[PDB]
Amino acid sequence: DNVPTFPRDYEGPFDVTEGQPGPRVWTFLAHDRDSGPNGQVEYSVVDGDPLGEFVISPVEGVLRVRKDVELDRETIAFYNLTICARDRGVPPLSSTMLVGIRVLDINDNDPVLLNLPMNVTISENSPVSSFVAHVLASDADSGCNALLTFNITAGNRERAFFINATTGIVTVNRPLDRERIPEYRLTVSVKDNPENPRIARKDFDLLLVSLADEND
Ligand SMILES: [Ca+2]
Ligand SMILES: [Ca+2]
Ligand SMILES: [Ca+2]
Ligand SMILES: [Ca+2]
Ligand SMILES: [Ca+2]
Ligand SMILES: [Ca+2]
Ligand SMILES: [K+]
Repeated sequence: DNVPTFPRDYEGPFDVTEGQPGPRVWTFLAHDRDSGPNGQVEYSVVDGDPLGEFVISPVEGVLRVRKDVELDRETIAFYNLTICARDRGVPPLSSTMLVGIRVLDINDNDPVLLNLPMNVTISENSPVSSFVAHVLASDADSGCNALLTFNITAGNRERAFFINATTGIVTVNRPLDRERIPEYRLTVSVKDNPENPRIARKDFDLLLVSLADEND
């Protein structure tokens, strides 16, 4: 009896995308040129799959995510599957290899504003470029799917404020007068920036800017 041997001890990474129902990954074969039962190789996933999401077809050697099962990067981002090939000799001989599965991200999580709504109070005489607020956000995705962009979508009368798209820092953009406009109800919007902007997700909320009185 000869042991069934795999070409490589590790093969990877194999890209599988989250949200994708039961996809094939790849075929994995052990070499074993014995006769009869000493060369009947059976395959199985023996470690690394704690939620039961994967299976290898016992004769063909095709690893897949199970039928009707979708992977999720936010619960598990990577898998190290131990594959076993065992013959039907006595004793049964066996070998194992490792398969790395990288779970590729989709944009399946909205950004969230962390510190809005907020009410800020500034001098009516605050000069252009003065600090108003620092808007903050998080996103559970990775890569471009969690890269966040800010902008003011409503209530920014006579272009009176500016927000840096990258940082989320709101500053004064024009001169202000309390006797013209005492209060600004700004709608600040944070969005992610996926490859395809048709699936971009957002969060909106109020930044209220109230001007304190001064001389004239
Ligand atoms: Ca064998
Ligand atoms: Ca997910
Ligand atoms: Ca996202
Ligand atoms: Ca995701
Ligand atoms: Ca004034
Ligand atoms: Ca005044
Ligand atoms: K929200």
